[PDB]
Amino acid sequence: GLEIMIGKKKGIQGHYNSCYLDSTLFCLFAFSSVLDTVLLRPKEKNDVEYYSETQELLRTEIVNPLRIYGYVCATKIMKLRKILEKVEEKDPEEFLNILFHHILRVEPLLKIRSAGQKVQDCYFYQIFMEKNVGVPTIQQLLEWSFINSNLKFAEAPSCLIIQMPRFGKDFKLFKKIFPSLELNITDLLEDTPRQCRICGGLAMYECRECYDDPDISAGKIKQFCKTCNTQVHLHPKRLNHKYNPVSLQNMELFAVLCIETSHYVAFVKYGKDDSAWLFFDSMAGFNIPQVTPCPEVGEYLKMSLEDLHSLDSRRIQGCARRLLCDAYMCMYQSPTMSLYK
Ligand SMILES: [Zn+2]
Ligand SMILES: [Zn+2]
Repeated sequence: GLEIMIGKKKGIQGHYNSCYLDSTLFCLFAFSSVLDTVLLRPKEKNDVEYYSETQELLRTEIVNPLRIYGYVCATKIMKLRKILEKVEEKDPEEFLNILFHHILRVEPLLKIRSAGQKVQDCYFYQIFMEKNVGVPTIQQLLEWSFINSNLKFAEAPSCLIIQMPRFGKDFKLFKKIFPSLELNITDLLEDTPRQCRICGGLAMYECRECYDDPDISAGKIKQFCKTCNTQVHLHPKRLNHKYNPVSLQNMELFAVLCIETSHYVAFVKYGKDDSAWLFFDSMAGFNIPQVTPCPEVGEYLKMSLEDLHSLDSRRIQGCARRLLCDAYMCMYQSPTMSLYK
């Protein structure tokens, strides 16, 4: 399978300032059908004059080739670059927005709302930290962000792209973060059977005021069925908690867009095996791309959080370090979405 994708002269070909495409495009289509529908979608009366060209190009000269040979000409990456300008310090974000939102007119992959407010569409989510006591997990982090900002997914995403926290005055500074091999969003989705914490029933009530209570499943979001809700709030301390009704399916990590100095690289996943990892260096008169195997980013990946905390990030592999310490985006999807059945 991935035999035609691995080695030198493999992947998307780099050209000067191309990496912010090479990488993200490699991510979104290397081994993943998540967006293949944007590829097939017929044009409709309200599309743009270069909708079609940008579809043929992307599918025909870029995605089809990369999938079938494992290589792509930086010349085709350049044909797209041109188009972009018609509509157009470039970033993966700016890139998605323009191609998907502006040209191709893809339904926003993320549907989000806070507290009976207007529903917010978007193509990726930016998670934010705030001072906390170990090495973080995307689970934790995603959850704390949805809490602090008071949000839920209206419908579940098939594609979830998560921007990592940038700590520079505005950006350009990262931490040591754990990219959860899987993502559980049940308790973050709207109309979905949530499990009452105590008995393991069907939760009818979530309460924010409870998150800060260490004595009931510390750190977990707090939700209880009707019966377990009544007890919890007959405790003198919780008499006032303004709990509310919760209204009346796991995502897999398939790609870690990373950032080094000014240069983006990509980790993609090529099989459910823990070790099933490939590194892809874009610029690895012309550059030579390299999709190299990456079983190392797995041995470290089965190491306890506060271990990853004690270990010196500098003293670790030339793969792992990057994915752990330099993660830029992490993408997730329905486990039904790899390019292998
Ligand atoms: Zn409460
Ligand atoms: Zn209960």
